[PDB]
Amino acid sequence: AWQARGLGTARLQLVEFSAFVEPPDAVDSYQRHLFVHISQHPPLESVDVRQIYDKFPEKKGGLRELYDRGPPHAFFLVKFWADLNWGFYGVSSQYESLEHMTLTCSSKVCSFGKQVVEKVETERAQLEDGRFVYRLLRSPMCEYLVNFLHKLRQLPERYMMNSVLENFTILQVVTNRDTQELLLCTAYVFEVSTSERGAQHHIYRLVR
Ligand SMILES: CNC(=O)Cc1cccc(CNC(=O)c2cc(/C=C/[C@H]3CC[C@H](C(F)(F)F)CC3)c(OC)cn2)c1
Repeated sequence: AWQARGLGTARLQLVEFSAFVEPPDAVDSYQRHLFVHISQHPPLESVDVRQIYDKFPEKKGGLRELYDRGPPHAFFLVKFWADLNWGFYGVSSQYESLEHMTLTCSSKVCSFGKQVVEKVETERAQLEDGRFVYRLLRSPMCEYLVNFLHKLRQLPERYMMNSVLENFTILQVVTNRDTQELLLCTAYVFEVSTSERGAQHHIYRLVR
């Protein structure tokens, strides 16, 4: 009954995340394709964290050791169906909270469980309508993922894409920079959506 209904905690909720591409045409007439997209403008299903330990690093900065530090209720699994049917490649995250903090946002890209690239932004808060807003908008997508996307896109069969994406994950950890306590940890596993449907997501709580 205290279990989350969306991707967030009482201390920090995710408002919106999107990874996208804007073609060069967008200047003449703006358009943008969304690979994956969560919008959050009944309890959530659950998943046993151990079942995914192997899909992420297993030493310092790994899922097993992060979950043991807790708090447990901060851990979610996002299952994406990516829309690979479609420039500037970018990503945008927006969070909210009732407390003024300075967040440190780490995004680990992982292949066969081994960290491959990592990014660590830092977002100070901006109070707006009584609640603090954290905006990491239009951040450039990392060069590894943009290449991955163009390579992934050319595989002749969708089941080959999903074969590759079985071994590709991303891990995000948002922590209070000043106190080191963790606020929200999201694990992302990927599938490619069929050509006819657009991106969708299924969010789960990570339990033990
Ligand atoms: C600044 N340039 C650098 O090189 C430094 C750097 C390193 C790592 C990550 C970033 C930016 N962060 C994302 O790019 C990012 C990307 C994603 C997801 C990207 C796509 C990748 C393709 C897949 C698909 F192939 F499955 F379609 C769909 C998701 C994400 O997700 C939480 C979270 N973050 C930047």
